[PDB]
Amino acid sequence: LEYRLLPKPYRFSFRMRISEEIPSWRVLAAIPETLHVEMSSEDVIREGDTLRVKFSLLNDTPLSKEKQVVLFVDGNEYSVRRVVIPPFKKEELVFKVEGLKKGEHLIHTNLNTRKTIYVR
Amino acid sequence: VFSKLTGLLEQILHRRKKILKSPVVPNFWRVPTDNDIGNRMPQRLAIWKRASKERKLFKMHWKKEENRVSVHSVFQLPGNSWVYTTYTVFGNGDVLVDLSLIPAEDVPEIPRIGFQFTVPE
Amino acid sequence: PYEWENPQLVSEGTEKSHASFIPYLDPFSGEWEYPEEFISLNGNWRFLFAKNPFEVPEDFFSEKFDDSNWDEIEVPSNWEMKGYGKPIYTNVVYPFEPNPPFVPKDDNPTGVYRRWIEIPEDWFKKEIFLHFEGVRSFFYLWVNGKKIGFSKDSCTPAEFRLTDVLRPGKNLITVEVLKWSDGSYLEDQDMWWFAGIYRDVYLYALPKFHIRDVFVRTDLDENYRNGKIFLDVEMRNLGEEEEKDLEVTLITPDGDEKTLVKETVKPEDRVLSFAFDVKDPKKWSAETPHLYVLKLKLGEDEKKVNFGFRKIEIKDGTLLFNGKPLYIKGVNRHEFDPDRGHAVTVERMIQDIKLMKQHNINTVRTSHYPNQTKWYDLCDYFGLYVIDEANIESHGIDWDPEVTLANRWEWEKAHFDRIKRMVERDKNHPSIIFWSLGNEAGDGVNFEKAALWIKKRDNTRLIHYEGTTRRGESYYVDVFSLMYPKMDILLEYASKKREKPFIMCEYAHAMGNSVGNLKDYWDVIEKYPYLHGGCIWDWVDQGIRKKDENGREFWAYGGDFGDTPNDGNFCINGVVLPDRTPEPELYEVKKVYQNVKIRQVSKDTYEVENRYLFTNLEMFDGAWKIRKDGEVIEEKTFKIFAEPGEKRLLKIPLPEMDDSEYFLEISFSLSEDTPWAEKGHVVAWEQFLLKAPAFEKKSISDGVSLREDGKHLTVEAKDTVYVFSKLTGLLEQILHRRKKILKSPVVPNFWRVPTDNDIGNRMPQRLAIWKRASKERKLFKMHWKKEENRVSVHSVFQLPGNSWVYTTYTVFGNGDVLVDLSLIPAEDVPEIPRIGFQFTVPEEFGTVEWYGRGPHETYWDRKESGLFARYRKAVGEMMHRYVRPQETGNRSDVRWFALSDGETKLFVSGMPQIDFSVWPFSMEDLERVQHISELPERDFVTVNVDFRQMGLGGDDSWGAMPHLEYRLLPKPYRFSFRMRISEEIPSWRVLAAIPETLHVEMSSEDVIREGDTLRVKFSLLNDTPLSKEKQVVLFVDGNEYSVRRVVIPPFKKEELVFKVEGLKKGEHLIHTNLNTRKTIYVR
Amino acid sequence: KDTYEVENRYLFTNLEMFDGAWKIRKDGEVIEEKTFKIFAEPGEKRLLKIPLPEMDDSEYFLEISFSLSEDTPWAEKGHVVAWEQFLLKAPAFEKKSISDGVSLREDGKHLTVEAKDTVY
Amino acid sequence: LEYRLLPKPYRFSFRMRISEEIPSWRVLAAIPETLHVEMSSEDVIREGDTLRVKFSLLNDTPLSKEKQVVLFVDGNEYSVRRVVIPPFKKEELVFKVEGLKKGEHLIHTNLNTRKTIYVR
Ligand SMILES: [Mg+2]
Repeated sequence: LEYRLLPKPYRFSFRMRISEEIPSWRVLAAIPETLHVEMSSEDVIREGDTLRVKFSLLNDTPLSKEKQVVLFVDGNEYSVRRVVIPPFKKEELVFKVEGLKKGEHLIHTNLNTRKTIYVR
Repeated sequence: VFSKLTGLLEQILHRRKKILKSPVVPNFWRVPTDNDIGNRMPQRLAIWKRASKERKLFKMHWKKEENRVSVHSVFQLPGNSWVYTTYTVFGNGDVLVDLSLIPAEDVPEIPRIGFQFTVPE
Repeated sequence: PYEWENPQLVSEGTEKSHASFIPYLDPFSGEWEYPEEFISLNGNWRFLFAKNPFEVPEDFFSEKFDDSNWDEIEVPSNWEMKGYGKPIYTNVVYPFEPNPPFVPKDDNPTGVYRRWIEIPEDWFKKEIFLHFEGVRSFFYLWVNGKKIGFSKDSCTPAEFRLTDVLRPGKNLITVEVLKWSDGSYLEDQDMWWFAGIYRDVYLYALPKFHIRDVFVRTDLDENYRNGKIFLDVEMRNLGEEEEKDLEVTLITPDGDEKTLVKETVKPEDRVLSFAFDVKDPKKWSAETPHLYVLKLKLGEDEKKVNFGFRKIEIKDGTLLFNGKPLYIKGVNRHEFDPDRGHAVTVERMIQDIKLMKQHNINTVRTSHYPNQTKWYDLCDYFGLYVIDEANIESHGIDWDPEVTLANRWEWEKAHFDRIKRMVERDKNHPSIIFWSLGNEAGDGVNFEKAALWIKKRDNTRLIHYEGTTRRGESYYVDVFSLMYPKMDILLEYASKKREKPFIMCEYAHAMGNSVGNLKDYWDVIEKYPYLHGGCIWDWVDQGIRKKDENGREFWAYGGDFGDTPNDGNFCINGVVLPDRTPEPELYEVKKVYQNVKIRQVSKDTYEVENRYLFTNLEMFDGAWKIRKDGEVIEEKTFKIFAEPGEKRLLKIPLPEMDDSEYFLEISFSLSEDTPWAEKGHVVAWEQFLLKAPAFEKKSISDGVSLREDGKHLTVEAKDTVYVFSKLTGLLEQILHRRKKILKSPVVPNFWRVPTDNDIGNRMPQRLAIWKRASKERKLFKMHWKKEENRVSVHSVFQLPGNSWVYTTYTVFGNGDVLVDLSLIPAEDVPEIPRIGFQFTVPEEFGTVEWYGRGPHETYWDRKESGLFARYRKAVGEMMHRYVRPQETGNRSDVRWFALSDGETKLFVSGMPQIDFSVWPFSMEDLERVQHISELPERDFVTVNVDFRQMGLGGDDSWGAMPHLEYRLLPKPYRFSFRMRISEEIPSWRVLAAIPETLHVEMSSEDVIREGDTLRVKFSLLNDTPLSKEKQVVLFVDGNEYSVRRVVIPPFKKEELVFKVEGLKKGEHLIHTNLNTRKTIYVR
Repeated sequence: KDTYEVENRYLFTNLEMFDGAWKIRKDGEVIEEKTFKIFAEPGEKRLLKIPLPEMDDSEYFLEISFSLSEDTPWAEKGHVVAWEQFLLKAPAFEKKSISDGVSLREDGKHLTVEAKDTVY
Repeated sequence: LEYRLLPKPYRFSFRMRISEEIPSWRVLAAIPETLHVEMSSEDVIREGDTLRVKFSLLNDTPLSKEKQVVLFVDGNEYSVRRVVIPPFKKEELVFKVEGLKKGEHLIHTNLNTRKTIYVR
């Protein structure tokens, strides 16, 4: 198993130069490296219901990104998704949160996105 | 030199001198070993051989910046898998070459991921 | 081996495929142009017709041969339509034994054509070519006795260089034409089998050195502002030594001229490729068909091509046209005319396009072969999007991977040649947005390879083949296409991220009276992502004009030419009749395809949405109308500025309104003439109710008399006598001033004459019991009850399937009669086709008026195109002649209708509405006859008054049902209406007053033990003369606990039991919505 | 990146009353300013197309603002009533191989580290 | 909640330079950026039992790393941990896998560590 390419998203890059000498393999051209991100949900819900947290990830940069989107609730790691965004492409995700009791609850990621959610 | 009609990098001239003898093409296949023949790999993974030779160009665009130009080519493949290819050329004559591959929900395992091309002997 | 049995051999001696140059269409004048050096070969040819190839006279191709005694035939034509042989219609099965590549040698209709022609002397310093536009299905060519070669594909041209074998003065052209060939196995379309030289022929000459082919493409920038032009020119030398001058001149839509290229070129075979820039060009669309012109001249060789700047792409699954989301509002069209067959004229082609645009259609699919070059030109010029489709269909050969001709090596080069000869011929037309690989011809390597070739050749257009996408996703197409998918499928598609847009290449099968639930498709397409439209099946019924024994014309279908085997009327799938006469169902298309949407914010305030892609609403003349009880009382013009996408508000001042019923209509029409329609043509409209009416009820003080005898009850009121039968419990006769009004009794009626959709889903078998129950019935009981001002006559009737039906007639002093019907179906009966009465009046009654939807026939699932208004027609024009007679004529949502014999009026109002239809023949007549001609003469008119009739359906016509929400499921149903026989038309808003309350008793155990169950009994008596329909709600402690639906017929008690569960210790309030209350204790 | 949707949320004011301006900032300093007007009735949404320059490895940021065309009883011509900013392009980060050395001297109470003309 | 520092691990770095001129904020000194990893488990187990996958992560680099360690089973995302490794420090993790049936199974991570596991 541990030597087989199972059918999931995959990315891959390399640099090529055609020149009279051999350039330093450690040096590369600088490029931007950040994704644009938006989070969005129902700011509220009824005890028992389900919270739907939507995430848009835009990749304006010239390379394939491979990211692990982690959702935290009240500081504790609740869920994670693996994404592969190709260049000049947006990707949308939905997470489903279950079991929130009455009172306010902190929804945040590992992509600098945060939001207080009320439970009537 | 890129082709609008095949969305492939076709030719590289270096001081008016041809470096390619055939385009740079995504390549998913490998020549079956004795082990591969024994476990019917050529039958089971046939769709990846076809996807190494044929591909539809869905879309193709470019974007210039002061110091670089990006050439994107979106390609659907036998078995209905998508493959994205992005070339960035920089002022200093470097080219970055990226490939994403998004397989279709019902395709079997992949022999190989990578590019293939031919140069003079 | 014979050349006409060998699939690997596709032709011989034919020139390579190239773009169309002849005939040219001049966009500025709209006239057809030809080359100077040009000889037509249209007209009379000596013709010989044989049963097979081996019954042809020997040496028939030789000059010396004597043909003086031969028949003369006109070219172009299909020889079935001239007399020779018979036409054959088959759907899927081949008309010969299927064993590819073999065809019969005993039965294979053959046609030889001879013709002498005069070539001028000055032609031979030039190269001479003989051009067939289309032949079916195979032919050989001889010139001056010598064999030149042969060709196989029925719907792409054939071209032969002759310069060597053709002499000055008189030359002989001899053509043998076989009906069936190996080539036939890929031409198994659902259509007629014909044969013969059925498109033009002609000679032309070109210089030794000449332009062989031209490929012009266009790109647009990211803003869709500036353009580029990409020009391929291919030159061909045939013995020219001297250098020649090449000039390429652009001509704008305005008329301005620019030289792009002027250079000298040494004579050689080469392909020259140019790229030009063009600032702010005028972009081609179906709304705005702006054409440019390329003028090319090499020495004395001159050619012209029409192109338009326009870009088709997919962004994130979405289908864009010049940067805007595109919706394919499309139809499938067979090149077919009733008198000529496939040999269709330019005049008829112009008639078709204008009719399409006039009915808001924007796309045509050439089902299922390339058309005459002139079709695509006219789509360029008038403005229609085109799906061009190669001449490949092998339905009759199984699609199993081993069997299918798509996966056989020996059929490879055939598949390839048919696709390549379409692309190369049409590549320059801006109207063509999608290439289609074929139709119902399986899936395999043979289509895969040909597809990939297209995309490397032409990157500017999207590929489409349903054959592959029906088995799931397919890499080598750009568009996901299914035939007649159900809604669920569309909604499933839309539910997940998709890279490819969804298009229905065939949907809403229009066979007979059909095209149901159209709006319901488009409500889903416009709402959900990745759905971009489709093409209706189809445009024109393939009926052949024929004459019967008496000599009265009828439209002929399968098995009307002793042709066996045949698939009958399965070729009659149109929205127009063969002569282009619209079928009512076209008026629903127009309404659902319209490009303006109007929404009611408030009674006065309306929101207009502009759904065109490239047109401002400022181009259209706005009008609104108000109608009082159906007549106009106010009209006012207006203009509204709205860009593509925008919503704008429209304020309408309303008048003070009396107790009448008011309806607002808002329309848009053409400000000035266009090439396709006149000033005042309507392109969109929408209606809205402003105020419902106030209904009067009048206490009647006048009396009614009653006389019983053995076999008849007789009820006199004013000057109208009603006669009931004690023995058949039916209203038999109405005398009005001693004048008979009925020609047959008033009978309950549950049936309708089966449509093509109904036959397809076995309705006649499944629902047989309702047909029997329309003819037979037992009278169980029958009583009457007089009152001072009225008499009621009740008749209880059991029916086949064991269903009960109650009928109550109340006659009032003022000569009104109320007519009620309850129907209680039996626990194990299937769905009901129709609920309503039927009766016959004399034919004298020849003119009908009505306030409802009109003017044309509407049904439960096809009535959005019905405008509410008053209408007047003769009885003869209250039906529609369907090629196979069927259910027809229904009017929906009618307030009132009146029949008139001049003096006497038979008036019928609803309570508050009915559906009706009038015929000049019996239901039995209409079910019997299969052709329009056979519809008999009758001295009476059948009248149908109906609560409702089940939807038409037509999602397909081989199993699909009407949608659940247009089907009468077996539950209790009631229905009433008022009838009056008087010299004038009375006010439909006024009715006789009657009591309207039920008697009710509730009863239970005043107490019970915790855990037990409370049983609450309800008796409901109906003493009144009408059917009641009530919702009995049980409340406990103020909260809604349960509800029952009841239908009480007149003079009947109904008993109900409710079961209450879970009552805890203590007292509990039980009450209804019928003023019944009771405290219940729980020990 | 080049296309922006403006929404007018004034009850009784057309956006034609205001002077539009857009500015592009390279690593904080500006490099391109343009003025524009936009017709939009209360409620309306209108598109705004901004041609972008070719951009080097720097960090680019757009700013779109509306101001007063002429003086008002409560403020002077040019006063800014509304603005919004957007990231156009992230920057490319350089990493440089350092070849030069660093000395170190330990004593009882101190570690001393020398590099160029700075002691830590 | 979405503007509070809740008690979990956190890292944070910056560059400083004392010089006569202001240097380019985009240019930094290059450093190694990889972790050393080892994965280990019972090469097998009985149906019903619990597999215990151990992961060591050594940080020999001069900056604190923040990593999302993801465990895959048969190519599907099973579990994820968030770690913060300070410089010159090894961290140990244990994952518990439950509900492996009879037959061979592929355990792998997003750190280039794989292993076939058997289930008697
Ligand atoms: Mg029809």
